[PDB]
Amino acid sequence: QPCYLYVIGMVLTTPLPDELNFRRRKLYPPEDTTRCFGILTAKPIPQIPHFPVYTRSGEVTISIELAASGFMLSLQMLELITRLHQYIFSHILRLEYCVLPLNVVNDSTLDIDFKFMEDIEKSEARIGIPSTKYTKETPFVFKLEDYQDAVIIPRYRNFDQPHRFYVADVYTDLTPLSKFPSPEYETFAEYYKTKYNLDLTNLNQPLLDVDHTSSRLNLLTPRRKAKWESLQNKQILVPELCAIHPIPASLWRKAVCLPSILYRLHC
RNA sequence: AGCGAAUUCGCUU
RNA sequence: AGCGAAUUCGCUU
Repeated sequence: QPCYLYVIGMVLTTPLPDELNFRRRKLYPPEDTTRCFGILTAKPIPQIPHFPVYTRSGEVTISIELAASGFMLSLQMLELITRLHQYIFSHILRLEYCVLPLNVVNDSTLDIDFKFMEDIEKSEARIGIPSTKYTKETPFVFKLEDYQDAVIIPRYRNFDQPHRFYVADVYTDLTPLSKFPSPEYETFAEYYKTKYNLDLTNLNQPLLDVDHTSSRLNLLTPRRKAKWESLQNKQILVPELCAIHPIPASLWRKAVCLPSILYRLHC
């Protein structure tokens, strides 16, 4: 049975106006990164008019366009794709035919990003992963490029249901020795040692300002829980204590649009 | 919001 | 005890 491949085109057609950017966020147009999402089906999708999803960066115009048709894929590849589909929905969005990542081939043309899919699996299988065994002899090294397009997860808590953040900002003028915002501790270093028995090997590293990855399911329409949402983004994280998720933030922002997009496609 | 914990209250004739 | 409902409190830096 032959396959159809669609590109979910995303373009930030109306960026958020400054007078609505209350949380003072940087705006990330999807068209600035080549990697994106696509749909693999066994039957065609009828022509569907361009429509808006309303995201944190503003209004993004969605278009479904055919990339490829009449090809076959091996059992193995179909299996892999099926796994990543499920991964995207269960593990990234946490929800309850195939969505898959596209990218440009070395030459403008979008195709199935197999290498990325294999990288995710490798990461998940704990294959090809750098050390997190930091000591005085082999200390944590902060690399600014690894915290550009990053989603991060504090390792040291919530083993069951890890919370996820975009790096909102890198505070180059803070370090683990900076003063802690709560009186009961003098520094970040003291906090994590006291609260979690975590040692730090790099005391000059920047700290991170975060912004929680959303959960807002329906983006087809525009715009206790008050105390939390407040405090939530006031958190400041230490790089050495946080994992970088194998999914880049650029793609994560596109992924949270999927449920609205698939909802619209089912009509 | 979520996960915990306590307190008060409502239902059976 | 079970099922509801409200009130107070605790956790993330």
